[PDB]
Amino acid sequence: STDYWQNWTDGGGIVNAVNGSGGNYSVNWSNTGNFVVGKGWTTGSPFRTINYNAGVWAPNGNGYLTLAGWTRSPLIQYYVVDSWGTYRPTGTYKGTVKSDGGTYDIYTTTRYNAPSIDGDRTTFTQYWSVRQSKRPTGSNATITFTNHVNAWKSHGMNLGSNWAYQVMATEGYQSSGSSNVTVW
Ligand SMILES: O[C@@H]1[C@@H](O)[C@H](O[C@@H]2CO[C@@H](O[C@@H]3CO[C@@H](O[C@@H]4CO[C@@H](O)[C@H](O)[C@H]4O)[C@H](O)[C@H]3O)[C@H](O)[C@H]2O)OC[C@H]1O
Ligand SMILES: O[C@@H]1[C@@H](O)[C@H](O[C@@H]2CO[C@@H](O)[C@H](O)[C@H]2O)OC[C@H]1O
Ligand SMILES: [Zn+2]
Repeated sequence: STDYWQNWTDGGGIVNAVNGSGGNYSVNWSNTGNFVVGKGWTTGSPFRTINYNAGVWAPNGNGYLTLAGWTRSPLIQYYVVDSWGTYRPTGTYKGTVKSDGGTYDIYTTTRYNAPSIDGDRTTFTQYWSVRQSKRPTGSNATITFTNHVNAWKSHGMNLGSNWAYQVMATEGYQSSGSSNVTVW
């Protein structure tokens, strides 16, 4: 089951995150900076199948409903974005991957002098799978993460050997909204 609660805010606006029972959490946010809230696992796995149900997905502005995680060796942040608000994240286009009923575009981005799990000022690459259209929410959904890892790997996108957290997240920037998600 899930063993990790992520609740990070850069301190802008309100992020009211509720660590609920089991794999359940909610977030109600207002006029935020950057934040990431979610439930999953202390130690991520390239093999894991993440199940979730987003009972509420109501961003007003930039929010992502996304698998979010990190590796070290090297330091990489990765995403599998299923839904969003006013902004679909993109970057350097690498290809596509089909998984769990949808097609995702694959992208890489680079962050400079940015907060990471290794410091408040670091340089790192982000790997993305971004669904081509918003995934319906409210039903039980799967993300077969092995499919994304294999697709990324085949496009020369190597994850680090040391796996950090891995969560089904609400991430926001400069936005308001409400979400309710259960992860298992
Ligand atoms: O205000 C309302 C919110 O409280 C509500 O919260 C949602 C409650 O429904 C959630 O979806 C549940 C999650 O659990 C699923 O069962 C799993 C089935 O697979 C098993 O292996 C696993 O052990 C079970 O836990 C269940 O089928 C599903 O209905 C949802 O995630 C919450 O966000 O949302 C609606 C608001 O109006
Ligand atoms: O690019 C942004 C990242 O810089 C941000 O990283 C967060 C840094 O603080 C850590 O405690 C968090 O766990 C980590 O997610 O993530 C959001 C992204 O937009
Ligand atoms: Zn490919």
